[PDB]
Amino acid sequence: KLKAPAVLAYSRKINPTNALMFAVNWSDRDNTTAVMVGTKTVAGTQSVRGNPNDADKGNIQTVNFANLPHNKNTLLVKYNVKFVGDVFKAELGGGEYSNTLQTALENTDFGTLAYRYVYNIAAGRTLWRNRVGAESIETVITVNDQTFTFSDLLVNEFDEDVDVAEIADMVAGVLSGEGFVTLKVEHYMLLGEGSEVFPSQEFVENSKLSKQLFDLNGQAAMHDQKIGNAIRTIDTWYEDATTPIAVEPYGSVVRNGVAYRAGNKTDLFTLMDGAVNGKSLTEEDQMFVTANLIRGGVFGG
Amino acid sequence: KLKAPAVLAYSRKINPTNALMFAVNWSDRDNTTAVMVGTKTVAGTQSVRGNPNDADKGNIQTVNFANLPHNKNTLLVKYNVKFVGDVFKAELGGGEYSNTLQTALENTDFGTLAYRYVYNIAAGRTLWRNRVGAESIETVITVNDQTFTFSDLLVNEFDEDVDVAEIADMVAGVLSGEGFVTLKVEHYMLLGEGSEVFPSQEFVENSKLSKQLFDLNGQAAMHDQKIGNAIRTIDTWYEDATTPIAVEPYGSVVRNGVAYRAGNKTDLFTLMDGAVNGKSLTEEDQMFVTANLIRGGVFGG
RNA sequence: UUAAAGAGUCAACCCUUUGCUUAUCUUCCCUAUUUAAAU
Repeated sequence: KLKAPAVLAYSRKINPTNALMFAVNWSDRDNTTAVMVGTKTVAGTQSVRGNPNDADKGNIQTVNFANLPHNKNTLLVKYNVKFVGDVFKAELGGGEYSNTLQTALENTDFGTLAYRYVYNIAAGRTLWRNRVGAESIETVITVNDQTFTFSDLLVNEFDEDVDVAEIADMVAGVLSGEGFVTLKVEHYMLLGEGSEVFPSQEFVENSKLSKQLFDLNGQAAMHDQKIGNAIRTIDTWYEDATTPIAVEPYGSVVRNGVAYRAGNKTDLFTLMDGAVNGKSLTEEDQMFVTANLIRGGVFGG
Repeated sequence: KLKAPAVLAYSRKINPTNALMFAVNWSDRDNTTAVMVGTKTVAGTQSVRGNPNDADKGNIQTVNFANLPHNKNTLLVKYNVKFVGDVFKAELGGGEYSNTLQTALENTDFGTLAYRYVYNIAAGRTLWRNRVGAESIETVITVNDQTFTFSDLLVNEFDEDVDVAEIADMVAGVLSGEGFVTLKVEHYMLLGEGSEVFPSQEFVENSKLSKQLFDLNGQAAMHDQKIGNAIRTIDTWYEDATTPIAVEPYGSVVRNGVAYRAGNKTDLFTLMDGAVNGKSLTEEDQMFVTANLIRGGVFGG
């Protein structure tokens, strides 16, 4: 039956870095200034479901903030992304299962996956809720001593483009067996003077602060996993629910509380076992299996 | 019964900026000068109720003051207000309850909420206790390269006006779903020569200073919560108590110690449960549910 | 209530010897977000 080995895992083939935020002007984007974090204390009422009696009591909280300087009206977010090859190479286990999985795969078209991966960056999906309130977002991508500038709208409903396709074919060739390529990504906004920026939060136990933000040497930054999550939001190949989601086994959104691709014969493990055991798959299923194999994880139990 | 989910929260759709104050002249409002704070020491008596034996002793305090310079006679306070649509969309949970609430809503008119939000800024209600002492108040409101000047009195008893409608119509157009609109607000006052100003305070524990003031780089300013709270004081929609209060689940004023809209079959959570379960609400109830929904917070448990 | 009765006392060298020891891959993966006037 060629069952999967008890220990089986894959590495991460898309490596992002921690994004850095700077405050620049629209016409003076050469000189950059860092953004501090700080800490403030606020007061408010107690509006909790189930306790009408204590609605007249106060509430004191300590939080962290992040905003642009009042003399600057442009936010610049810069980071680096690395795409590496050598896909279908298990790090733990695999002497027959991995080879059969590779033979069943690699007939798929990496062009669509590569185009969507680059489009998620160029259109401006990698940057989170900071998007709102901006009248102009400019994306600058540097690779192989060749710069590209994008002002593309319509973050959803991936459309056709000429500049994105040029990087797409470059990424597609690297994905199906090559060395590595790198992309330097910069995002420019037009939020305004004194506007609020939303860096990444983190899990913290009980302390003196109720909301503390992530920072490096006191400068507001964003986690690399958050940047990576927005890149792989290309799972459009299921029955309904447009505005797609990230590619994960049992493709689920914890924030919404729903779990698509449940136990109804559409699973990563079901398709993986089916691919090696005789019958092949369709194009969309191959697109999901390859995209989920580019992402890492442990596949065994 | 379609009970609320465990996690359910909505973001804030109105974004105020930290208002900054400058000292200018009545007919020379072109050039502006910053206002400092400094530190002073004061002396007085001890007035404590219930302790008459120690009323003959002194009292020394160290505080912060802020007054406009002796060469100016007017204060200009400026900020920005951003309105963002995409209401009736919960970022924390909600696939059926949120959708049912969205379906039950938009049967009423956003025009009243849009008119009131603009009128609160226009009348000068955003200006705090420092209103007194000035015989003339001016407001300059700028949006889409179109400036308007306001000198309207009677902040209470919302009346009809012509220029307010030309902004309220667009605000009603942004509230029921589209992108962002940013407005710039400036206020001119006539306190006089050497009059003391009243910037925002902070919550601080025991230290050498008994009362300090919020300032950015040595310049007195106001918290964004102070700016945003005065705008939403539109709740003229219950049994009594004219001169309304701000919208809040179990709307209470900790300053007065009384809790309006208490457990008397009029609660925001009760209206949310009732609207989705068959029988709808009245126009005023919808105008309160929507007003509380525009404001952020978490509703669940 | 097998009731009634009764001095165990004295004295002491445990000494001597010792090699524990050789080899080693912990790997893969990840959205913490949602607000509020200083008493």
